[PDB]
Amino acid sequence: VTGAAGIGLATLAADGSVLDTWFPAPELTESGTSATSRLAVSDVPVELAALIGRDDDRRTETIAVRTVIGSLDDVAADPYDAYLRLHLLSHRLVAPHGLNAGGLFGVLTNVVWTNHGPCAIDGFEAVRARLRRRGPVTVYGVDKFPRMVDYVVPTGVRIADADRVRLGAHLAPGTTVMHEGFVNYNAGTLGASMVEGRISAGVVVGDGSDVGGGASIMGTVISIGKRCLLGANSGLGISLGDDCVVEAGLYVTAGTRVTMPDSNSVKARELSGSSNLLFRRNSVSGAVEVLARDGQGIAL
Amino acid sequence: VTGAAGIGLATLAADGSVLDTWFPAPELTESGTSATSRLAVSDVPVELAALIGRDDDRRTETIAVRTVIGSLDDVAADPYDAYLRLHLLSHRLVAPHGLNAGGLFGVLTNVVWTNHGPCAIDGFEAVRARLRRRGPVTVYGVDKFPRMVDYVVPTGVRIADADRVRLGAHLAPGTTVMHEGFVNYNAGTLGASMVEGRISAGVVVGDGSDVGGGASIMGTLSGGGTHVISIGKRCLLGANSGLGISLGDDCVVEAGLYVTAGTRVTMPDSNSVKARELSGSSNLLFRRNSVSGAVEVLAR
Amino acid sequence: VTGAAGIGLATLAADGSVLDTWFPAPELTESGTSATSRLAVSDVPVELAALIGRDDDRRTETIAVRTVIGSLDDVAADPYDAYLRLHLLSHRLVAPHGLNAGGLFGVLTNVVWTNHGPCAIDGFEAVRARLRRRGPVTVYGVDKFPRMVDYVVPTGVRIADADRVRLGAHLAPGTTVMHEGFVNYNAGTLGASMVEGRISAGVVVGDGSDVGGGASIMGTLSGGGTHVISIGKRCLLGANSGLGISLGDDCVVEAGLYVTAGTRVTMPDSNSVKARELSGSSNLLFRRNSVSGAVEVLARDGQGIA
Ligand SMILES: [Mg+2]
Ligand SMILES: [Mg+2]
Ligand SMILES: [Mg+2]
Ligand SMILES: [Mg+2]
Ligand code: NA
Ligand code: NA
Repeated sequence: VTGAAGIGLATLAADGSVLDTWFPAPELTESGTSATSRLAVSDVPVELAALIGRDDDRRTETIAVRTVIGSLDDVAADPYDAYLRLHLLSHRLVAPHGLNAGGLFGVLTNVVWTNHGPCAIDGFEAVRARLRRRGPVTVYGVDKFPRMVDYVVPTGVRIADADRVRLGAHLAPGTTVMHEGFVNYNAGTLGASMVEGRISAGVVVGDGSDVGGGASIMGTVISIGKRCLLGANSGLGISLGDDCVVEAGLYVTAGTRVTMPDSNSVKARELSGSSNLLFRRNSVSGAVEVLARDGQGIAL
Repeated sequence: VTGAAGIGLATLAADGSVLDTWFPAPELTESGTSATSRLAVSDVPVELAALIGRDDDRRTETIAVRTVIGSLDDVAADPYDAYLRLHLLSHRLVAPHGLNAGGLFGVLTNVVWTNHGPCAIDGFEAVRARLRRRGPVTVYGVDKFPRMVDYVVPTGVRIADADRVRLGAHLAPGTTVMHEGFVNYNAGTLGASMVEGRISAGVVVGDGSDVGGGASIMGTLSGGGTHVISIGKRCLLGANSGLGISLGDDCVVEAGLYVTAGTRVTMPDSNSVKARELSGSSNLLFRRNSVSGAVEVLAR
Repeated sequence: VTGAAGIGLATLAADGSVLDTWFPAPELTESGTSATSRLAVSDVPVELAALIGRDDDRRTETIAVRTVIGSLDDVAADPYDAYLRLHLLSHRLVAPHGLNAGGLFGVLTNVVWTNHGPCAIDGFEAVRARLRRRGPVTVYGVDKFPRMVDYVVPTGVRIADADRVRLGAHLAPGTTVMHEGFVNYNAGTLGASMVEGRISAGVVVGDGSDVGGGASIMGTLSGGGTHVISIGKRCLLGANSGLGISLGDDCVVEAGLYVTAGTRVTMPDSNSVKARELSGSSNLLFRRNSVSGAVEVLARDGQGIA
């Protein structure tokens, strides 16, 4: 049983709700006891001490806390713990599915993410009018999950449009997310990958696999092995092992009947996790087909 | 016989062109006489008084006005009128097609939307170099329509990436627009919907209907153009699917399938018909036979 | 035998590496000798003189340079040369392929683009904490290519979501990029186009051609990927379609259809050919028969194919 801990800079709403927490240096620890406590003065790091304060226009406060998770298998029991979990994944300290990422939607506050920092939904229109005295008020989004890069930039990674990567995404070194790529929380790449399509929550893509432009990986839990290629505008509703290809523009769902080299057919889920597969739609017959790659024959 | 009115904060370009207008509290009124006037000092609300001024770098001014629309049936006469219209839609005071939204392209100014506020295209490169003395100059878009959330955040809504929702989008409570979702002006949801695909101008989606990742509603080459389409209640569009006809309630389009008005679909009886002949019907499942390649429709 | 030159405002990282360079007024010149120099005080334009400095929080410096390319056929020599090239394209002084755009990835620095300006990856987490004393730190992206519009807004153009157009995109007058549109460097439009899908590096779209929402031009598995494709004039790609061969003029690809170079297509004579064999032809309509599921190509003008 592994725990985790982190000193964080939390922003709270006027009613005390946790809007976010930024943890500069999260870490894994021995299993222990779940709790968030307000840091005493002498325990606030100097770089965070200058950041603590109250924003009278937003009606928020920023405070320095320490959050401990006694066990990463427990569900998050509050926003601080949820944020810590998401930082652990994004710092690559834990791989997707290495901690319990359940219930986070239920636990996290819906936030107005602005060029002035996090704001509550409550009284936002009045807050917008106050903040406008400072200059333009830009809302980047309204949601429970903020932009990963606004908490951590992981190394060895490119992200062409960082609006498309949620905090809690795990991007292994050599990974590039292009504009059309999207990576959800508790999801991402284990190695080097070109990501130009959508990686759903819980989806993991193995080393050297690429997701083509506008490809869709369904939540379902689905994963892709190593060296797979999803063609642009393709779709995947089953897991793939290694060395699989889904053709450009083909949506393969779990219930899609696929014809095999022996002319027999099976639902695609019967092939889930298999290697060396190439999925295509025949351009003469319209039929979804599966071919064996590299003289490897097909395993159900 | 329904009009509208609003006190707004307008930004004018160096030549007088209306770049935008922010109306904190638009309202429906009895039918009246269309006009925009400058507020006298004593009529500018207090929260707005502090936001009036002139920006010498941008060569703009910000002014307090009152815009009255005599009849929501009339076409927008000027950009203030047009802005007031789009705010009514996004405030949900009016539903899509609840007011005349024609002709906005011709009325609206093309604007450079920046982290320093709206700017004219004319002389923009000189303006950029002046603003750079304040800090980085970031252009969010160049277009006639700005980002909804920069005017109003409607309640009961999530928007993962607020670049994707034009001012004028109507998003009923319970609606979530995900990253791949997009909602144009005079379009949106009437109830609780998960939007992860594209809602074109004029398109309305009924309560309970979900739009899968990357779905296209009424996109290019979906059909002969004339009438806008709409989705009813409890519909489901699969990821990367497409729709060029109206659906009633309880319809499904399978993932990956584009049903255009001119797509020939085969019915349970073996008889085929063009999809437009089914436009607006309920309880329909559209799918592509993974075996014969044919587009079929089934009852659900 | 054409060169180019420009006065630029360059931002350097703490270790001296070039993060970016903004050239307000690039220009084409006779062929010459490539070099970037630091401008002398008297040669700094008044507008840029105000913008030179050192940021202690980011540990960067902004300096005024002059960059010259001796020949546009030469590969970029360094990042200043690289940014000059991308400016010439986005200023429409050079159309795509009008200059050597090879090798940029290798020459360009990977940059954290923030609401406080370009930053190095190195020491970024300490930079963030420092910058947060000024207010929120927003990272727009971590990439070797920044956003076009943050260098030049070309006239006659609309761009609904400017995160989706890389510096180096060429967008001719009358072009609109919608939210789902995307334009890469050394790529874009030659005339008036509605762009609601994705234009890859090196892809050129002819006057009056429209790219439907979600359309994929030259995307992953669209073709053996050795040569770039282009679209001629008055072509139309349906929403959610894909294209992996070049089209001539007056071609249409139906909504939702992916035409790859290796797709077999049935012609009107009932013969069939790989789509690559039609590459560059005019007056074609590609569709998948909704009854038979076969990919088919028709002539669009009453006048055949073969
Ligand atoms: Mg590796
Ligand atoms: Mg997209
Ligand atoms: Mg953005
Ligand atoms: Mg011709
Ligand atoms: Na964006
Ligand atoms: Na033209």
